[PDB]
Amino acid sequence: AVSEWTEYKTADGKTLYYNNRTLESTWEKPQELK
Repeated sequence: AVSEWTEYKTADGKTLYYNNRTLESTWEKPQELK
């Protein structure tokens, strides 16, 4: 969806936003992606 974070979701319970910022993986939803 967004160019920054990789939207990485599975019904297995995976909420991952991997982005090359620092390689900052946001498992808490950032304000930069809904």
